Amino acid sequence: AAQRARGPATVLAIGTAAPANVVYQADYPDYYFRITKSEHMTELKEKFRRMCDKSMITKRHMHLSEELLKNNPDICAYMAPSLDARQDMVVVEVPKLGKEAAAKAIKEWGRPKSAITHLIFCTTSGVDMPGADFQLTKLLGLCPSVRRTMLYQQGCFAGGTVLRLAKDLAENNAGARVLVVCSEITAVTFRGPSETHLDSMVGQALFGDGASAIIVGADPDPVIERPLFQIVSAAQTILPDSDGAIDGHLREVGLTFHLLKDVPGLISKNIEKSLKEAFAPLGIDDWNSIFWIVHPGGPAILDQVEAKLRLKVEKLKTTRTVLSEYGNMSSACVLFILDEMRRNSMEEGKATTGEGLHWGVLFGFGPGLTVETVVLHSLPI
Amino acid sequence: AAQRARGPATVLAIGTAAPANVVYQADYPDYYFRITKSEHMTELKEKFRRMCDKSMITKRHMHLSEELLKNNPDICAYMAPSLDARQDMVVVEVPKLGKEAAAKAIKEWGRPKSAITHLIFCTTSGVDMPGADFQLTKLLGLCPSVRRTMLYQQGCFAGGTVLRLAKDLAENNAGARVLVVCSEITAVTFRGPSETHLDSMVGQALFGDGASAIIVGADPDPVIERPLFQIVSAAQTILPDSDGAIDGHLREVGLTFHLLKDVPGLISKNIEKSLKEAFAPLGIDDWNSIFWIVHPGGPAILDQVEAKLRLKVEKLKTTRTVLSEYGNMSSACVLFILDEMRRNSMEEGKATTGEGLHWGVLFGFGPGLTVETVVLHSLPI
Repeated sequence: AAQRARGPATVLAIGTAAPANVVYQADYPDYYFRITKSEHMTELKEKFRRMCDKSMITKRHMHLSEELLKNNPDICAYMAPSLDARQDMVVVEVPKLGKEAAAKAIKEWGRPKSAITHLIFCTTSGVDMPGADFQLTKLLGLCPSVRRTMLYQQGCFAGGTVLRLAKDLAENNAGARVLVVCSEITAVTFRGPSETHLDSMVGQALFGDGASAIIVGADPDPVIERPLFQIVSAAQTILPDSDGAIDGHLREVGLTFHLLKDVPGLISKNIEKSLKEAFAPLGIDDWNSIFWIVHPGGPAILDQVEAKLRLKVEKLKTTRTVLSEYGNMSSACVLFILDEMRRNSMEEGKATTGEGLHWGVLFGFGPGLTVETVVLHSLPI
Repeated sequence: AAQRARGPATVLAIGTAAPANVVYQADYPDYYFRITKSEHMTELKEKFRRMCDKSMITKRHMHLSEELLKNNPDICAYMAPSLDARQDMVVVEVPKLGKEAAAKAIKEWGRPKSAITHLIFCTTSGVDMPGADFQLTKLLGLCPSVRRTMLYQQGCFAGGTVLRLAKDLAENNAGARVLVVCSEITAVTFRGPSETHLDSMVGQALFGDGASAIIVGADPDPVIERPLFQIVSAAQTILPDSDGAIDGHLREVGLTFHLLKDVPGLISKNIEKSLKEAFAPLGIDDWNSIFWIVHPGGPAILDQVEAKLRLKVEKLKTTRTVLSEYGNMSSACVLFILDEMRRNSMEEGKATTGEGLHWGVLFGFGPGLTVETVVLHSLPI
C-alpha cells in the first residue's frame, strides 16, 4: 500500500577484501606437491604445472597458509576425513573476512550502519547454525531487527542471485537499504592430487579466497548518496543437457567438486539465447555496444564466449584483470569485477561507469548448469 | 516502471505431504533404545520415556523405518561418523517428498505448472550441489527459466523466512506466481542416546519428517483463483540475551543441535515486544482478537506463551493439532498449521479463513535466538 519504493534498485557502494597471504601461480605447482607430500606423482605434477599455466592466474589469496597446513595433514590428502578440521576454520573465517569487505562498503557509502534494512550473505564454504549472517550481524553490529537472507551452498552462479534478490527486496520495501556480502574461503575445497581424479585438480589451479560486498537501495538520495549501477532485470535459466556438468558434494572429507562436461562449450553454445531475451526488447544486437561482466569460471569460458560472439578485447578486460589478480573466487568474484570496472571508467575519463556505454550484462555460471543473466545500466561519471 | 504488481502477496493454495512410515510415541521410548541397542541405559530410558509423554505428540512420520535402521548401525549410535550415510539418503528424499507436497498445491490451485515464475526451497536436512531446488524443477517439470531461491540449513524459524521472501518476489514482479516448498527429513538428526549430552534427547522426542508447499501470488485472478490468506508484513528480530540458546553444527556425525537456555521463557519474555510493533499501527492490543499460528518447537513454548499472554484455549488449537499427528517438522510445520486452520474454518462454518477473525499473527523461532513474525490477514468463506 505504502511500503514500496519508487525507483529501481541501485548499487551505491562496493567493497572488496581477500586474505592477506598471497600465493603465486608460478610457484604453486611446487608448493602444492611439497605440502601435499606428493613427490612420487611425477607426470601428475607435469599435468598440474601446465594447468597452472592454463590459468592466466598470477596471485591468489589463501587463508590456508604453509604453517597452517602442517598440523592438518588430511587437508593436504586427496580423500581423508577432515570436515571438522575444515569447517572449524571456515565457520569462523568466512564472516570475519565478510566483515572486512562489508566495512569498506559502509565507509565509502557513508551513512550509519543502522540504516541498513536487509542483509544478504552468500557463501559456498561451510554451513552453520546460527549462520554467517548472524555472525556478520554481530561483528558489524546492525539492528537486531534486520531482515537477512542466508544463501548457503549455492555455487559459482550465486554472484547474480544476490543482485536478483537485492532487486526485489529493495524495490518492494520503501527506503529499505540492503547490504549484500559474498565471501568464499578455499579451505573446504583444498585437497591432494590423484591421477585417477583429474577433475579435483582444475579447482586446485583456479580457486582462491575472497569476499565482496555492496549496498543496494532504491530512490538514491542526492547530496548524500551516489549511484553506481542500476539493476534492471535478472533471469535464471538452465542449459539443456547439462545435468552433471558441475557437481558438488559436501562429504565427511570436505567439499568434493567435479566437472563432467565441456562446460566452456556448454555456455557459448547457449549464451546467445539469453542475451536476446534481455536485449531484444530494447533493440540491441551489437554486443560490443554493451559493457560486459562475466563470472570467470576459467580462461576457457572467457575465450570461448569471446570467439563465439566476436567480442573486442576491451569488453572482458576487467573480467580478465580480476581473474589474474585473485583467481576464481566463486560467487564473490563477479562483484569484484563491477568494482574494477567503475574504478577503471572513472580513471580513464570515461563519461559513464560502464566504460562509457549505457547498458551492460552480468553473468554467472554454476552447478546446473545454471546461468544467471542480469542486465545492468550505467550512470554518468 | 511496469514490472511490479498492484495488490498484496496472497497465498492461494496449500499442499501437505509426509513420509509413509508412521511411528507412535506410546511405543517410542522403548523402540528408540531397542533399535539403538541401549537397554542397559536404565534411567536414561526412564528420563526419555518421561519426555515422549511430555511431548503432546502421538504419531510422527519417519523415512527412517525399522528395516532401514538395521543396515545403518552408525546412525543409531550417539557419536559415530555418518554424514555420508545421512546425506546419501536425504539428498534424494527431500526433493522427492517436496514433489509430493508441491503437486498437491498445484492441484488445488488448478492452473498450468508452466505459470510458476519463482521457486523457493527451504530445508535443514542435508546439503548438495546442485541444490534440492534444481532437483524439484526436474521432478515437477517446470520452466528451465524458473527463478529459484535455495534456503539450505536454515532452522525452525524458516517457516516465516519463506513468506517474508515470497512476498517481495511476488509483489515486485507483476503477474508472477511463486511456489515455495518446505521439506524436512529427520535423518540428519537421528542419534543414539547419551547421558552426558541430554540436549540430543529433546530432538529425539519432538522431531519428525514432513513437507509443505503453497502457491503465493499478487493480483489474484477471479473465477480461476481463490485467495486464502494475505501476507501483510513480516519482520525478523533476534532476542536479547540469546547467544547460544539454539545451536546447530553440521559435523561428520550429522546435524548436532544443543539447547542451553529456557527458550520458552526467552520467547514469552520477548514475544510482546514483537506483538505491538506489528499491531500497534493498526490499533489492536487484545491478542485474543487475532488468529494465531505458532511454530511448535515444543509444548513448553506454546504453554508458556499461552500463559504469558493469557490466551484462550482455542487460539493455538490448530497449532497443537498438527504437532499431535506430525510432531515437530521444523520449517514445514508452520505451513501445515495454516492448512489445518483454513480446513477447520470451512468445516465449522466460520465466516473467515482465520477461525472467523480478520487479523492474525504467525511466529517462527530458531537459532539466534531469531524470531520471524509474519502478519497475516484472513479472507471470507
